[PDB]
Amino acid sequence: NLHVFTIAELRAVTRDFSMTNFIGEGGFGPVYKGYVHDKTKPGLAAQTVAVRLLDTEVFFLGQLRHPHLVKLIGYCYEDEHRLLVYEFMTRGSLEKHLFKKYAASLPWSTRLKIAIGAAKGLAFLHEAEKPVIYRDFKTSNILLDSDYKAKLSDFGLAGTQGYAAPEYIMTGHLTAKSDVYGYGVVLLELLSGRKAVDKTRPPREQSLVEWARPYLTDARRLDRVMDPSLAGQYSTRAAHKAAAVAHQCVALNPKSRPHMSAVVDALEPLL
Ligand SMILES: Nc1ncnc2c1ncn2[C@@H]1O[C@H](COP(=O)(O)OP(=O)(O)OP(=O)(O)O)[C@@H](O)[C@H]1O
Ligand SMILES: C[C@@H](O)CC[C@@H](C)O
Repeated sequence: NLHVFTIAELRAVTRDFSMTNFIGEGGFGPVYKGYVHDKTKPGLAAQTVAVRLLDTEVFFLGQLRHPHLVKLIGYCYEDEHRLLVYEFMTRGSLEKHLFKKYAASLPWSTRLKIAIGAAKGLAFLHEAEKPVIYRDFKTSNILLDSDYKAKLSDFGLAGTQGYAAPEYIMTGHLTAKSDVYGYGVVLLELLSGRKAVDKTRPPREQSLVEWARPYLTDARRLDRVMDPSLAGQYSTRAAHKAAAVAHQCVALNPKSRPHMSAVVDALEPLL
């Protein structure tokens, strides 16, 4: 289900790629904010979009449709340019909200909903006809809509930050379990409110994974890891189960890490 756009249409959509509509340029290329009006494409509702200038694969991407995957609306191939048109995620990436000092906009139930939605999207990608695996799955791959519903971005386009599973750093072999490790790191970020690696913290606290691991089996000392801004919003039972899910996902042994569908099944009851 993909619309084909010309560059002329995308100039209308992005106000000729105006400097004001540029929102950033990561590893996969620049992204511009835009708008499709009701008349822009037959059968396409008016909406805000994100246009990536990428730096037959698109037909497969168009099949990866799921409530927790950012929708690919269409594409444009012209004069050696390859552009992708996605639904615009109104609240942007999870790290903008989570790495705030307090992250008071993300109460416990919202963080659980984000964790569950991201797990559902990753399980869908891993269970696809051709398994879709990230090279660098991290917090910024989770984008948020106006309801803080989580949807995964940059799927199918493919360790200093701390999201790379240790065996992947050493070998570079892409496996679904490497994504599960990164998911576990993000879950620890959601539980703790802390970035995965923060060199300004004391040496033993720099790595969120290395520092939190001994505490994830200690229910009476789990409060040291939990975000202080969440105090009073969670039961110890729910916090310890979520911590145990994260603990399993960041297991040094990849065979210990769960399938993402099992992560969904373990986290959904906490809501
Ligand atoms: N569909 C979308 N809706 C809203 N914002 C988006 C969308 N896709 C990308 N963005 C935002 O556009 C900016 C550039 O995205 P990009 O993915 O290139 O950079 P990044 O995610 O910060 O870096 P990297 O992907 O290399 O880790 C980021 O702020 C990103 O969150
Ligand atoms: C703009 C009109 O010529 C249609 C463009 C196709 C490629 O969708």
